[PDB]
Formats: sequence, C-alpha cells, structure tokens
Amino acid sequence: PLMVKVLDAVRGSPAINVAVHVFRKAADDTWEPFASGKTSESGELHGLTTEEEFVEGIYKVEIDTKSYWKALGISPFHEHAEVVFTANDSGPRRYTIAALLSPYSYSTTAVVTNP
Amino acid sequence: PLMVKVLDAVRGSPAINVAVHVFRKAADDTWEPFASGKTSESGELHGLTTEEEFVEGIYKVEIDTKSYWKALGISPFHEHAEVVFTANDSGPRRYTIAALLSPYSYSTTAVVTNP
Amino acid sequence: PLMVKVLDAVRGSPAINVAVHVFRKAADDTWEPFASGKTSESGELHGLTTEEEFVEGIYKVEIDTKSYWKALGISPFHEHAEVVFTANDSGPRRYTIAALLSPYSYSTTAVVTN
Amino acid sequence: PLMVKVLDAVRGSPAINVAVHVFRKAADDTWEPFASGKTSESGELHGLTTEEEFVEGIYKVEIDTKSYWKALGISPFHEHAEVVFTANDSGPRRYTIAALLSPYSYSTTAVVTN
Ligand SMILES: Oc1c(Br)cc(-c2ccccc2)cc1Br
Ligand SMILES: Oc1c(Br)cc(-c2ccccc2)cc1Br
Repeated sequence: PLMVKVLDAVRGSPAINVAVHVFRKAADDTWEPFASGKTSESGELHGLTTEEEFVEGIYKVEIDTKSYWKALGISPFHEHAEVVFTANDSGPRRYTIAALLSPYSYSTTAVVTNP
Repeated sequence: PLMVKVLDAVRGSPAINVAVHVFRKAADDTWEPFASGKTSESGELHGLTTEEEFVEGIYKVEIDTKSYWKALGISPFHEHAEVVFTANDSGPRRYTIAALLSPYSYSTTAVVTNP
Repeated sequence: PLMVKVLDAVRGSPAINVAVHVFRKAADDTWEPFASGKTSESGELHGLTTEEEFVEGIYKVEIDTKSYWKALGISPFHEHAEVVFTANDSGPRRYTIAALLSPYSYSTTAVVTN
Repeated sequence: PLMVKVLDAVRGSPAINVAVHVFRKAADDTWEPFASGKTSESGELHGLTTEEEFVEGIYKVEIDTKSYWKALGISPFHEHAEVVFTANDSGPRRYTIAALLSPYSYSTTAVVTN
C-alpha cells in the first residue's frame, strides 16, 4: 500500500538507485524507522510495507536527493526531500508518493486510492 | 511509443476522462492532426500511435485541462496545457508525457527511454 | 497588468535573457503578435502592455526555453513553453505568469491579484 | 539574506498568513528554532534574519500548509512542507525559498543570487 516513484527532470528519466527512508511518528513524538529501500531502474520503490504493518499514523518519506545528484556531478541545493502525511486515518488506502527532481527544485504529489 | 499520463493535484488522484489531441508539424509548417484520445481510470492514455507511424518530427500534445476542471466546478486559469517537442530525431524512442494539474498551475515532464 | 517571470531549476537562479512572445487570439482563430521582450537579470519581463490594450480575450505566452538551454550547453526536451489563458475583467487586475524551467520539465503558475 | 515565498495553485494567488518556521541544525543533530513569521499579503515573508546571524550550516524551513488549506475548508494531504538545505558562503548571498501549494502536491525551488 505504499509506493515511491522518483523522476529526474534534467535527464528525462527515472531516478534510479535513490535511497528512501520511511519513518512513523511514535507515541512519544519521535520518528521511528519504519522501512527503507532504493528505487529500481523504473524509478519505483515497491515492497516497503504490508497492509497489516501500515497502520494509521503520521509517516515521513525521506528521499535522499543530495546523494543522487552528487553522483551525477551536480552539487544540489537540498539535503533531501521529505514528505510528511497522515495515512489510513479513514481506513486502509494505497499511496503513491511521486517526486520530480531538479538540482535546485523538486515537485512532489500523492496519488491516494481506495482498494 | 507515446503515452500521456495526467494527475490531479487537488484530489490526489489520476485525472480521468481528460481529452488529449496530438499534432505533428507538416512540411508547410501547419499542425496536422496526428492522434487523439482520453485518459483512462488510471490517468493514462495508451495506444495513440505505432512505432511505424511515429516518425521523426515536431509534435504537440494538447491536454484539454479546461474541460476537465469545469466538470469539477472549478473555473480554471489555462485553456489547455500544450507540450511541444521534437521526437525520434536520433532514432526511435519511447515517450511518456506526464502532467500534474491544479486549477491555476501545471507541471509537465517527459520520460524518454530507448527500447 | 501582465508580467512574465522565468526561473532556472538547474542553477537555482533567474532565467536571464529568455525571449518571450505574447499573442492574442484573433476572430479568425489565428494568433496575432501582441508583445514581446527578453527577461531581465531578475528573470522578469515587465512593461509588455498597458491596461488599455490588455482587453478580455485569449492570450498565449510563448517562452523560448530551447534557446535558453542551448546557450548553457544543455540539451532540452521542449521546443518552447506555451501558456494559454483567458484574461477576464471580473477577476483581479494583475497577472503574473511564472515558469520554472528544467531541461525535461517545466512548472507554470499564474498569480492573479488586485 | 533569506526570504520565503508561498503561492496557492488552486486560487492563483499568494498564500497569505501561512506560518513559517526556520530551524538551524545544532551540533547534536537536533533542530533549533531560528526564525519564524507569517506570510504577508504578497505571500512573502521578509526579515527573518540578518547577514551576521545567517552563518553556514544546515537549515530547515517548515511551511504550515495543513492549516492554510484547513482555513479554506479544503482537506489536504501533507502535514507541512519542509525544505532542508545548506547555506554556503562561496555561493551567492541571497536565498529565496519559494513553494507553490496544492492540496495534494507542492513544488519548491530555490533562487540564490548576488
Ligand atoms: O507516474 C507519475 C509520473 Br510518469 C509523473 C509524475 C509527476 C510528478 C510531479 C510533476 C509532474 C509529474 C507523477 C507520477 Br505518480
Ligand atoms: O517569484 C516566484 C518564485 Br521565486 C517561484 C515561483 C514558482 C513557480 C513555479 C513553481 C514553483 C515556484 C513563482 C514565482 Br511568481
């Protein structure tokens, strides 16, 4: 129920091998590690979680954009791109978090569907 | 080799039933109709053309955003969103033209792959 | 009542010396030249028109993105970026058309105020 | 040396009265409060800091997008929009952090000039 997709606006391509870390806000207001992975050759990261594990909560998806750009010889502006949202608070949903990256800019959107 | 994908930034959803018209610049510098269709329930429009038909040229993809918004009770800013590009000028490629729509804004990107 | 602003998402800067052409849709559906200029050091193009001249109608703002990227030695995707809209007298009076440019992408918005 | 600008992609307008908090990363990796304010009628927040105070380091700009949409009676996706970056003295001296807001999306860019 959670997929992350990352595109490169410079190359016109998927952003491949981008590290993504997901956190969930705990009862004591700290960000607890929830899941992590890397985008594939399609720019997509699947398999982060399961419908059982992905309970209601506040989640942070951190996309490690700086590491991505530095490898292309670009010293970029941002440290990362973070997307913070409440999930599943009206019951289970499927979420795609998409990010379109440039060295000094990004755009992010969510596509939320009800299975 | 040509796919168009349209997302709605207000609803967090695919933009469904969006009309798309594709034109190709003719030898006399006019825009000739090339293909057309509507996005599906996934926001995607497939099957516009074939690799044989999609020769080198300058193409315009016109996405009829105004008609889309007016149906949601939004009087939007733009008449349409147009994407104009040279295709296949170094040999055949596959193109995804993506657009993320808001009433007064859109973002568009291309993902170009070599089969 | 019309300003155009262009920004560069690769360099994090205004997009300077970008050609901008504005057209008005004529009664026969062709695009007639209306205004043009080049963005300034701030990425802005002011003074395109006046309140008297900028009557209701459909306008097109064409931004020459391809020449901008080529001058930087970067290969771009689009031929240009086009923004097509209706000017409406019942709305607010001042229009800013902004474009944020990347080689294979652009974002555009309108800021319409009184 | 730091300005924050926020725009509304639904209404085509500045995003007015949006709370903005700026933090500086401390030596122990926590975020210490640095500056805050509310965007003006132009969607801009000026006067957050001074050249003397704005030393090299990692900063976070947090924009309270959820309250903005809620005030408009619109249900949004994000809790807030965060922009995290390093201030660098070898670059140009003035930073504009801009955010273009929609209920389920935002675009952000940096314009860094001398
Ligand atoms: O499958 C997607 C694609 Br192709 C592009 C985008 C996109 C993200 C930001 C701006 C424009 C398009 C999003 C998704 Br989902
Ligand atoms: O002064 C502006 C800045 Br700085 C950024 C934008 C902007 C445009 C498109 C996407 C994100 C920000 C618009 C304006 Br007027």
